[PDB]
Amino acid sequence: QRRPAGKKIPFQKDSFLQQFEKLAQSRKHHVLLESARGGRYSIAGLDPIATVKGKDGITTIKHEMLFKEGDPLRAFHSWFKTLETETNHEFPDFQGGAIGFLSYDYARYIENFKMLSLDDLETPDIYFLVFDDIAVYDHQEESLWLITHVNQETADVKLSELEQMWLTELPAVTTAGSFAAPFTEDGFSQAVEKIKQYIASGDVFQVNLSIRQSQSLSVHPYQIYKTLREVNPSPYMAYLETPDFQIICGSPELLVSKKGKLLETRPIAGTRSRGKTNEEDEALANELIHNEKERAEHVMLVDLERNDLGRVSRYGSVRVNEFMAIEKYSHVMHIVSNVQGELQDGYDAVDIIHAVFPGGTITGAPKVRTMEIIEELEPTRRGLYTGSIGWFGYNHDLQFNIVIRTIYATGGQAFMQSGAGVVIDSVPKHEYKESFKKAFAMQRALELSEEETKIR
Ligand SMILES: N[C@@H](Cc1c[nH]c2ccccc12)C(=O)O
Ligand SMILES: [Mg+2]
Repeated sequence: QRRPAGKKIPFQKDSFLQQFEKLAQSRKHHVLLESARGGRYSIAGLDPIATVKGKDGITTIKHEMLFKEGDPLRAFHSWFKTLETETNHEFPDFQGGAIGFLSYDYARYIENFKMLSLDDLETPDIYFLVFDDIAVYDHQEESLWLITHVNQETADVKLSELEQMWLTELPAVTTAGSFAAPFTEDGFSQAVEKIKQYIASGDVFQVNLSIRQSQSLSVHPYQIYKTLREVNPSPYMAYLETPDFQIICGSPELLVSKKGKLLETRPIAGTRSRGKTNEEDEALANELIHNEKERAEHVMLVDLERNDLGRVSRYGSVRVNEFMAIEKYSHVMHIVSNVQGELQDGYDAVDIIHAVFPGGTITGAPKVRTMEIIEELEPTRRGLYTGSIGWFGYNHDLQFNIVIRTIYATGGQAFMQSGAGVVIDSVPKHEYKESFKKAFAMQRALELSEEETKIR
């Protein structure tokens, strides 16, 4: 009977993140999910027991090498189910399993897509590193959980080996691809005009339209991640490294979580610079909350999320338990809603993803038509952008973010993507400036990291 076994040790955040970095430089495949500013857990994935890669109807699991045709997440889950475990309520939400991503283009197994946009990045549709051995930092308790899988004798030997690896002193740290043209300002602006025609003709109400920027990669991706983490920390940050791509994720948005039968999504209405006093934050938050246009856009997407959770929840169980609540941390304020449902029996991880992915807040309403319009207008596949990073538990819990504020590093480039909610009265130029301003945190992280390596 497979089960997690765990030991909790006192540990400081700085020590965890510093020891992670030094252990990680010897692992060709690794991942960090970090609560940089407002979450509870940071999860270190150093030594995978398996890697799962799904692209264009083929999944490979290297555990041995298994492969299967079809829906990659369905293939993953039929293998992953064999390693399932019972929850140990003493351990963190993540107590072992798969960490990685669903590409936006996993949506091509959920709905019928045309093949119009260029796949120039070659992003996997799904990519998971699977862990029997993990380290989970609890920010609340200042403890490190060391977790391994057994079946009591071999348990504590494995846990004492993990404890030694995390406590042993280590020294201080020390192929050009061919890519398509992103949108021009004119290209973007004409696609805005096309969306407005589709809204006027009743096809859609709102569409997230996005633009990709790229620059030469001259610094190690983990250096870029440390800069983004210092300047724009968020609760759903992630660093993922493989030999062929690296992910630098600064996301503050949850797509979906499952804790037992409880399903949760948290759509963000908008984000704002904090003031200097609480009275100033109240007034600056109220300006977003009291905006009738913004409120109505948000009500539309909350309703979309309810109909999404509705597809796998017990009828009449879907509720909005928080509506345009204020989430403050570091220099930033989020206006955010919380939608909940009770998972109906028979529905699994794959059914939940098909219901909620990709998120309503980075597509539009209604979602299926909106994705057809996005695929028709955008010159490139989104790949990881507005996909989801997260974890599937052996115990059938899960937690996925939305990939925004993210650098995808491949083939000598750093790719940055951002968008804007196009509505019936959108001004093309204003929506183009909005999407360009949203890439500022990534542009700055890259610029700060490069200048940092010039210091001699
Ligand atoms: N913030 C999450 C953990 C986490 C960090 N980064 C993530 C990225 C994706 C999913 C989860 C996470 C928590 O405290 O529970
Ligand atoms: Mg707008």
